[PDB]
Amino acid sequence: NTYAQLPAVSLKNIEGKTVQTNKLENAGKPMIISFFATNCKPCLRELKAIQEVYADWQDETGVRLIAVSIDEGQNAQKVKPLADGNGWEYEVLLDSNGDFKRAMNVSLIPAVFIVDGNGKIVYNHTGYTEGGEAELIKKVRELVKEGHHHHHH
Repeated sequence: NTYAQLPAVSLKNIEGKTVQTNKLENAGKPMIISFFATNCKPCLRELKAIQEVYADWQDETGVRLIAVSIDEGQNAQKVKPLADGNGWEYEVLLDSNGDFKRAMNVSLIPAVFIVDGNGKIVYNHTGYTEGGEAELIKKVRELVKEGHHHHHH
């Protein structure tokens, strides 16, 4: 099991398939969910920074990024073209209900939810706004240290 400890909400992925967040699993690797609007660039401070060093992070913890649209499906139709145009190397989710943002509470974007390798929510940082990136990598390191080699101590 490696979900994201998400509420029972039905969302739409890039494939146009109805995926429930409660059952949302990557592949046994930790996940970072970035909550962002349907038209933002500098607001995606974490997403941009992580994107640049994304391979390094995958190299280590193998963490992936989940780009989720805090909008409705009709408006979120612009999220995926953003992903393609900008050059995002991760999964993108479109909220087709608009309740997912409410369920996780998006006080201020960007909102960061980090999921541990055990598929549980380990870190939350909503609306850090600049400088928060430091905390992103820091928690990543926490996961690395917890991942002991061939042992748990």
